Amino acid sequence: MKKHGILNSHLAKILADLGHTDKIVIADAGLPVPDGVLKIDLSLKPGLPAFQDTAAVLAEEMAVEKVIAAAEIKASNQENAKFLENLFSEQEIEYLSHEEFKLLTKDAKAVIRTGEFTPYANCILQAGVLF
Amino acid sequence: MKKHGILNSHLAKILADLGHTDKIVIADAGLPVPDGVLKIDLSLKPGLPAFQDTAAVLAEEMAVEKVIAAAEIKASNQENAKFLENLFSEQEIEYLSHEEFKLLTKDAKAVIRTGEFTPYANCILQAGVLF
Amino acid sequence: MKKHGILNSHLAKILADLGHTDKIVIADAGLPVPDGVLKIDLSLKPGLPAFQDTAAVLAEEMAVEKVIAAAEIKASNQENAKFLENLFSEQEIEYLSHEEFKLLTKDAKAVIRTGEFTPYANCILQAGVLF
Amino acid sequence: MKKHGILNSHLAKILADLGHTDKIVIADAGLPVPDGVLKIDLSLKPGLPAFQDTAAVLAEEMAVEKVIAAAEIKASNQENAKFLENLFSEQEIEYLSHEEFKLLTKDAKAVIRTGEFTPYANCILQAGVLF
Amino acid sequence: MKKHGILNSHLAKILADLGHTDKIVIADAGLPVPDGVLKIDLSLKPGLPAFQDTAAVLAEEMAVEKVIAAAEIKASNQENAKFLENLFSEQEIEYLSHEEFKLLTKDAKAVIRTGEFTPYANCILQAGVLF
Amino acid sequence: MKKHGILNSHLAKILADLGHTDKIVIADAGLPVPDGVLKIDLSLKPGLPAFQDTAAVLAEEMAVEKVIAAAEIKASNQENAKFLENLFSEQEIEYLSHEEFKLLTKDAKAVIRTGEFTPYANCILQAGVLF
Amino acid sequence: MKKHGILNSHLAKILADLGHTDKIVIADAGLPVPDGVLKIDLSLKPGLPAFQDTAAVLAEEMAVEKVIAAAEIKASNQENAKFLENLFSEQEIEYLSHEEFKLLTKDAKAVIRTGEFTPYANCILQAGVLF
Amino acid sequence: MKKHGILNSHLAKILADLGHTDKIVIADAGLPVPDGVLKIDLSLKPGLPAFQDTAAVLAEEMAVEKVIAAAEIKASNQENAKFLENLFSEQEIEYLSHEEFKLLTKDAKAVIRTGEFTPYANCILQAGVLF
Amino acid sequence: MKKHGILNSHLAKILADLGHTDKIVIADAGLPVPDGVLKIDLSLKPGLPAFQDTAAVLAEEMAVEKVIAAAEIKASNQENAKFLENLFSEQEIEYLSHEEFKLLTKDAKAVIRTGEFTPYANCILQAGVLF
Amino acid sequence: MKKHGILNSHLAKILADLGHTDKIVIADAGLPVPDGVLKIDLSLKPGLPAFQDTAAVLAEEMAVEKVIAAAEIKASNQENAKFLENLFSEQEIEYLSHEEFKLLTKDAKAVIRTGEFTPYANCILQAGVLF
Ligand SMILES: [Cl-]
Ligand SMILES: [Cl-]
Ligand SMILES: [Cl-]
Ligand SMILES: [Cl-]
Repeated sequence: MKKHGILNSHLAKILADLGHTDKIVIADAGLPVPDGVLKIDLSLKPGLPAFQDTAAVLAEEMAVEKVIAAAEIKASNQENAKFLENLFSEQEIEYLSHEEFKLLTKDAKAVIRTGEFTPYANCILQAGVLF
Repeated sequence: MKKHGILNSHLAKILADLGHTDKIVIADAGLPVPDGVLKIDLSLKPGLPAFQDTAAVLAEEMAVEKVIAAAEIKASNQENAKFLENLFSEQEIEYLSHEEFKLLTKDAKAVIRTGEFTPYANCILQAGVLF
Repeated sequence: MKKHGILNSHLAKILADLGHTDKIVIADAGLPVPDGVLKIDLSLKPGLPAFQDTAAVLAEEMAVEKVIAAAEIKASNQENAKFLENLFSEQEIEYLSHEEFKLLTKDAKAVIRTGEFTPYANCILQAGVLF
Repeated sequence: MKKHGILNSHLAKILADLGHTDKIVIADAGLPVPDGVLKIDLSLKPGLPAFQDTAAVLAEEMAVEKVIAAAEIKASNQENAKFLENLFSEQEIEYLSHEEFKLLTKDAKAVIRTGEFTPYANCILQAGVLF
Repeated sequence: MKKHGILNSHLAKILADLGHTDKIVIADAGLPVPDGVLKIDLSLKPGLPAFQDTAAVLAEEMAVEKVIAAAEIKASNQENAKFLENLFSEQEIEYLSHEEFKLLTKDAKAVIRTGEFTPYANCILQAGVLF
Repeated sequence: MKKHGILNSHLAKILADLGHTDKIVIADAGLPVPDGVLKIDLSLKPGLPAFQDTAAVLAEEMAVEKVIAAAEIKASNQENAKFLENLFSEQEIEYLSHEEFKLLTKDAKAVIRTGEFTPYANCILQAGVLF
Repeated sequence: MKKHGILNSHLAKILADLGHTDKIVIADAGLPVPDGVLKIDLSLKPGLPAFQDTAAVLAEEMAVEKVIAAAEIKASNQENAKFLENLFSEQEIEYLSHEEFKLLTKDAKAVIRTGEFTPYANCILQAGVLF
Repeated sequence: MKKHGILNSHLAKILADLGHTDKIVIADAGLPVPDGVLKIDLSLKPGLPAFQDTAAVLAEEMAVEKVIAAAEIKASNQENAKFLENLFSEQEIEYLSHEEFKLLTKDAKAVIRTGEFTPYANCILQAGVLF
Repeated sequence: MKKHGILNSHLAKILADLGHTDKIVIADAGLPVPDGVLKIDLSLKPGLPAFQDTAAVLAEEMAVEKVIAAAEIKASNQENAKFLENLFSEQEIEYLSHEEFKLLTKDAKAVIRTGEFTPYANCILQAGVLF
Repeated sequence: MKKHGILNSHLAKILADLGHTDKIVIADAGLPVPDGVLKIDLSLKPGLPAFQDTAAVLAEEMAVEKVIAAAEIKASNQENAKFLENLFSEQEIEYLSHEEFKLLTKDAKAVIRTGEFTPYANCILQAGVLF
């Protein structure tokens, strides 16, 4: 077995190929995945795994220089909106309209689907660099 | 979005094709997956999702007529061994040596990998029939 | 076997992947399917299965937030046109010219071909969200 | 559109390649499909389309020289057994144990899944010759 | 064997998927086939099978609502030009410059190559509807 | 255009790869094609093209050192049987039971389906060498 | 073995599909092959086989109506330039800048790499018709 | 970028999938790789990278429970043979004839080719388990 | 074994297809690889193999006519910038903004990932000609 | 361009993967190529390129530890049999019946087809080691 790094085989493969500025998506259960974009579905049942738990894990295993989210998350979902803000306190957090956000997901390397059943609980983690 | 059934897209696809007697595997994080057998990895981190939580979900979404496990689970892991026994109280529960168990996984339609970090926490759910 | 959800394996796989706003088509025996769009043909013989029957099943298995049809259905196929309005009484129903409808079918995740042998018996079901 | 022949596009393609002795299967909603065998699922909901209805269409579009079924069809399905005897009057009708039957489906060009929710409602059509 | 419809397996599969307005091409031994368009070559030797014979069989197995040919066919190959006009008496027969005709063949679902060795003996058959 | 050799593009590709002792099959409209063997269908309609005509073309474009056919042809299809003897009068002609013949078609590089509608009108051409 | 036509199997396949106006490329050991264009490398060692020898074979096995080359060849490779004029004395010979020539190779069905080691020893053969 | 784990993307993907008892190979510049076994070549030039260096990295990133090598390493490559015994002091080390070793490499998930230019510098690392 | 040329099997294959002007990339451990561009990752651990070492090998096995790098390499990597100037004395060395540079890598035949953990340590080698 | 090694791109890729004991074949225009074995056809026309010339280039670019040929080559083609013996003076030259030789070609990594038109001018070159 692999000694270090993220436990998920599909996810490790994705992180393995990450280059500076590449993007991945952590999505709630309703986010549509653009055609051509790999979908790694971790959902077990409504609410599991949670948007937060998943974001925490990716944050611990990926060097993130920027986080992007839909402004709508601030309106209907303040919980996750503040979680994301605190988790990535030092990174760059930008809000776009959900529409623009979805457009940007076309460039993602993969969309990680969680069981999160709350509005606009989605974000784009943009890869930083180790040197 | 799909109104009913299991929440996981990969899993729904697998269940969708299940015929009477087809088999699927729910595995701990260390079970080797035979070549050719689809691997759907739900692991988030050590212990998550748990062997039990996953088995409960599959039991609620799949008609199971038989469960197979490695006898070794009774020795080092009584917790999950009793969970499986209670969960599938009415189904047929057979124990094989872990070796024989792994041989049988060659015929599985897929191996669902969980984050379970406990010995021999693996089982084969054999599809029943609705009529 | 799969306990809940739509019975058709091909269809279940399609619903499994539906994200908010994704679209699928239910078509009559003569609708052309754009290149690259998955075609799942349910037809048994002329008239079977019927547009109506298929539309009913999909409505029970998918959360539809909007329905789209060719305006030519109202004039050339009153029976099926009113059926739609009735079945999707709560959903937003939009009519486009048949030509524009077909253009839109290029974005569909799949086209479900029925045995319907009546003019313009086609519709696009746009996925809603469970939360 | 295609003028003559079976209406289903997937089935049409299967019949097109049939040579003397090639076999197809018509199955109830629970028959397991062997790996590598194309599955054309016509099912719409439990019971539809029916084993009998589907079997009739295929008899009308395919030159059958022999029909094979599981003996268990007589004990667990007396009706469907008579139907076959009647439908394929001039054809040889062989019965095997369900197990032998399933082993035989491995050679089939495809398995047509019906919505039949009746025990052992399966059969193999063995193509004859037109000259 | 297949009881009804066109005898050629490759052609059968093509006709089977035809939706209203889809197009196929019947070509002479010299027509270039656009990249990506399935080529079904029926030629045996110079002149066989003939453009006319092939065109007759397709007329008998496919519902044609429109026929397209290059105007140059009226200049050098009046025989085949007259044949085509009489074969599709009721249908719409449109002539385009050979150059424009070739551009249109890019939308075709397939190009059937015959053994015809006479100038511009090519045509596009656009599919109609059975209802 | 290609100046020399067989006209059929599909057939030219098959001959081009022919090595000493590679086998090819010319079949009637009913011979089953073993799985994995390329099927090049030249059939236009019942009887066209004819086994004889197809055989003549191949004989003139392929160096044949041996021909194999089913014994059943001598009595059930005396015409095409005489033909074979005459056409390949200088080659070694071997007859096997139709069953053995079919098993032997497993090793064929391709099966060329003709429109021939007479029983046992099949044969195998075994490639020779030009030096 | 194949009795007639070009000896190279890879080349025979390319010619077999040639339609009126399809293009082919004979290149020296340095010409870049555009992505997506099939590369058939005949090179054995520097200078072998020669552009001239390769051109002669293709000219005798392919009906050519036009030849295109880079103007740079007339001055940087007078020998092979004269050759071309002589070999294709009856065909239309057009010269383009080497850059335009390369852009034009994007549409080629294949690039045949020779061992030629002299600058601008490349050309495009445009297929003609046998009728 | 990926924060933890092995730096090589190809290797990380391989470790990602390791299940208890799965095997991978570290090979010298001359070991033959069985068909079907993924080859990840790290070689830069003769000697680089070295067997030892690669073995060290893999040992730090993979949980090895057993190591396998050719007995010919002891006699023909003392330096690398003792290196192994030292690095994997706690693991079970088994030696087989080189021929038997190679046979075993057929079961490997991949062969990591190094630039090692010394005799029999090859080994199989069998994955252990983290629990 | 291969007698001459670069030792890496993956690189050898890339160099083999190089035509005049084709480009390859040598990248540090953080350069993102565009979709569709083959990635040959040689990295072993941070720093190994080095950008310079890798660049030297490629210069010894590939005829480079031009080298392209990001201007940012001079400010964030004064050493590696001199190395390139020295190594490719007779070659044109063009500098672009890192952004333009990345856009250029989209046309590369492949990206060779080194273990270089130094800012902007990337370059594009543009193949020259041997005649 | 590639600076060193064999000129042929297809051949380069093959040599690049050669591991000790791997085998490739150099064949005359008549040797059949076993199914699944990559065929690299270098033939231009009868006799070119010659078996000898091709064999010389491969001897110069590949480390051969053994040569295999059919004994029939000594009977009909002594010229090429002597050439082979002198070319590989030091190496082991084993003769097998042509039939056995052909069986061995199934293990080959590739078959290089030359234009040689003389009997049994084929051989297997088994790879050696550079250390
Ligand atoms: Cl479902
Ligand atoms: Cl049909
Ligand atoms: Cl990792
Ligand atoms: Cl090389």
